[PDB]
Amino acid sequence: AMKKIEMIEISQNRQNLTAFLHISEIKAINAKLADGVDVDKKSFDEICSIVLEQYQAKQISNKQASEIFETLAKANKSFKIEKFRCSHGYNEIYKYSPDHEAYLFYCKGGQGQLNKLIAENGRFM
Repeated sequence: AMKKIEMIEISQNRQNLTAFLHISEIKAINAKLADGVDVDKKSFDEICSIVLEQYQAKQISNKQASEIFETLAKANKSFKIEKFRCSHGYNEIYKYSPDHEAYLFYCKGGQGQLNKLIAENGRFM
């Protein structure tokens, strides 16, 4: 019983992996999918797309989609790098620097400034 917001977050915060699903997991997901769908030689983004579309139209159950997304979250542990981070106790916003592989102080502000920066520059690298 995972919410669709959590399914979408799993689909959005992880890198698009290929050949990341052991055949065990691909047949287990195929058993939990509609229309003969076969997840194999399919990317992480493609599988998440398939499952979310199959879930919006009530083709698969919430428990099934949630189990599939749990298997996907277990398989794909390659998270995207967030472009910004915010420390709410210090009211500071940091920006990831590829040239330092670290988060550097960027500006002052809280969640509102963070969301404005995300809308203007993107959430991920």
